[PDB]
Amino acid sequence: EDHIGDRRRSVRSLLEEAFADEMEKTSYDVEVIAGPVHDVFGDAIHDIFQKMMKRGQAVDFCHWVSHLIATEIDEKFSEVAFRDVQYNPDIYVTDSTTEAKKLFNDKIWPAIDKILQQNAETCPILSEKWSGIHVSGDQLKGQRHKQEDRFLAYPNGQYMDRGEDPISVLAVFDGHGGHECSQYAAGHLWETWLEVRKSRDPSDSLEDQLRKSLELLDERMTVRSVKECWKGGSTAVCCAIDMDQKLMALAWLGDSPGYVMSNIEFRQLTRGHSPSDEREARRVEEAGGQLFVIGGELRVNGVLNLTRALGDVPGRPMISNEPETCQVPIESSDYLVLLACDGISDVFNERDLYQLVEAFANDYPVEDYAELSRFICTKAIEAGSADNVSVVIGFLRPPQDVWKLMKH
Ligand SMILES: [Mg+2]
Ligand SMILES: [Mg+2]
Repeated sequence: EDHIGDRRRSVRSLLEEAFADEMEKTSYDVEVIAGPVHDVFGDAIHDIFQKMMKRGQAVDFCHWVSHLIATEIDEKFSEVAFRDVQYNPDIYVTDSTTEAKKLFNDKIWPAIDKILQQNAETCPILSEKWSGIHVSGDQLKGQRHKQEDRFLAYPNGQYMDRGEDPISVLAVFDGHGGHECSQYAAGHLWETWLEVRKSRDPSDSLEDQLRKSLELLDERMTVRSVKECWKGGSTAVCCAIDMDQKLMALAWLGDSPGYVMSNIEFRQLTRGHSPSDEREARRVEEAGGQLFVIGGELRVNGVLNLTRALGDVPGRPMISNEPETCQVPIESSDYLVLLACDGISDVFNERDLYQLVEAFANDYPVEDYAELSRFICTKAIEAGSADNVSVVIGFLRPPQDVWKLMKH
């Protein structure tokens, strides 16, 4: 109503588009290793999310609907309530999770099918209204064999667990040596974030809460990484935005950057954990590592061009898992936050990014704002980036304000 783009649309409208092929089959009368129990639900949500993004929906709807679908499957089809299992550091059960994972795959359409059979008059889910800041998120594989980046863009808790928490959380995770760590981070950050929010002391700043959620995420990831012998790791850059308090926190491990765009420029908020940074080099040396130039750049023990990461258990202590953080007041002249992987910053500097937003806002109408992140990814590949590329954007001021700002 007073909304723009897909935020104008009803749940039914969005589902019927996403599952148009399945509805058509119905109309034609067609009958259309093992992880731990404590990870099943979040694992399922991430798998559903990836499938929903392939069906062409906006990232925020994909987050919301993935939790809905997983919840519906868990309630209607699963013997075990995986959504109610709490992580316990001394418990790790793998009993029948293989069957469970298959269930969360097979029952996606059945879950949605049953919802679409109902009427909004007696089905509350169909009346959902969309809250929170506007976001944009997407990625491209680029000149790579696998997509090892993951990302999150939650306007607030409505899109995580369909609850009431008002804080937005955005993230990008750039995996190396596999996608297991970045996939895990994407599957479970919402869980550790909401756990921290629920248990927070009054003395915990937003910055502390965000840091704690990443510490807890790495703790859970570490257990599974060791049990399954994962070899790789992931960067993280995460942002929590509290619009009421006019505060934004960032936490990062590695070289995926975060920026704020004001009326005049993009400004980088993160400080890359690369061996060329004298501070990081000292941390590596103190941890017993060495820095060698192998190929064209400085690498820790000749392998990693990063000094901090999620996962990388085999690389500890030379590679640190300690997040760096900051907290920044949000001023009235701050327009958007943008998080990306290094695939973007390899080719674009701050001025390039500003000019890309400027170009998009002059070439496309505001109703297409959700496509801005994909635009930047596509432009990065055109500019010769040779990596996976991912971008998430949070609109601190509404898309209308950004378009007004940029209009020639
Ligand atoms: Mg990578
Ligand atoms: Mg990368």
